[PDB]
Amino acid sequence: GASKLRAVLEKLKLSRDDISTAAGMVKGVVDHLLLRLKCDSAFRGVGLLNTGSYYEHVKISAPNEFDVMFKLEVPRIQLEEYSNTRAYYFVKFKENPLSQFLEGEILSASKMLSKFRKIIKEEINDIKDTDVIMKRKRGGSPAVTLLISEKISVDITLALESKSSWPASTQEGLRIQNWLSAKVRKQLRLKPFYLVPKHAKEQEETWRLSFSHIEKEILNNHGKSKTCCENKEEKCCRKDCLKLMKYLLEQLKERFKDKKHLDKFSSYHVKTAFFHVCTQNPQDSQWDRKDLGLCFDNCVTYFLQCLRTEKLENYFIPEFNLFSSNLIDKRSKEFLTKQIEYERNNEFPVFDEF
Ligand SMILES: CCCc1cc(=O)n2nc(NCc3ccc(-c4ccccc4)cc3F)nc2[nH]1
Ligand SMILES: [Zn+2]
Repeated sequence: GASKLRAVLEKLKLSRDDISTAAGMVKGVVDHLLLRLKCDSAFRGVGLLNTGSYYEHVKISAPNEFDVMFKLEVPRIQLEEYSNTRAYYFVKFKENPLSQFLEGEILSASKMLSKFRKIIKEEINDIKDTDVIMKRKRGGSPAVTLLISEKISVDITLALESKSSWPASTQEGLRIQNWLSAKVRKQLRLKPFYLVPKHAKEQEETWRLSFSHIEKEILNNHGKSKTCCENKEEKCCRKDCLKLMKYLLEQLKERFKDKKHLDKFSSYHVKTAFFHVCTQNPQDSQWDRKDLGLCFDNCVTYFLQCLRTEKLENYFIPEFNLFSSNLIDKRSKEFLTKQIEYERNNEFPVFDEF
């Protein structure tokens, strides 16, 4: 069965790596906004999350849709946790450039994003070489969506950056000690964390934590051995299993994009289940590349068990249950259980389907 999966992976790589003018088109527009954004005192410190890497794709079944995050450092920062949600917070301070955005003691995501959209909206008309249209309609993150030419789309997200220790709700998260080491966990938790505009139970001016940089760093240094995937004897399939599970959710969502059943699920859920499995199976010997079909099945099985038991702890905030009844209702989880269980029983037709 691992042969059919490797074909799916090979076709995904082929569309990732093919020659495309799109990256320069996005980079051309993106570097314009960064220059213009910096002219404003409130956004003087804005910059790309991972500098050099604009080419981030949430959807791997659509290489035309891009996703860049603009970070903005906020020092002297102080957080208040909203409604015991463990993940949504108010931003308070201790002269700061974001003072035009306050409402009392609380930084207003509403006002900050409005100026953020305003600056971008003007700068993209000053680009008359290409027709760049700004998609509107409210939603905190992604703050804005641009359509460059036709069929090129960029989601721009603004994230606060804090160079302080992580919020107390992350104390028992990132449980990577027996997999990546306590030494690595110290190093990662020394890194900054980020805050993006988000509302629980989608209105309060709340921000949700984001550790995209931590996930990216782990994926590129991912074995218990330091030489994992550096030689022939130490080739693992951790990345392949994550790609296949992200692709499986996307394709099923496309299959039922006219329904509403999978609208509540996102890459967050499959990414979270995968990292839990890596914590369960910390040995490189449990992710051998020849065992790709068995390892992918184990990842699928864990996700189904999460669906049935309605328990998917956030990897960084263990008290946050992404599959709680309030967040996703039993009907949606039972539906996704039926589709995934069907797919596995028939060697996953959905990968071929779209
Ligand atoms: C490495 C594992 C995947 C991962 C990457 C990453 O970058 N992050 N960043 C946070 N931040 C905390 C957090 C984020 C989203 C939600 C959420 C999501 C949907 C609905 C409601 C709530 C809840 C939360 F507690 N979690 C993660 N997981
Ligand atoms: Zn590896």
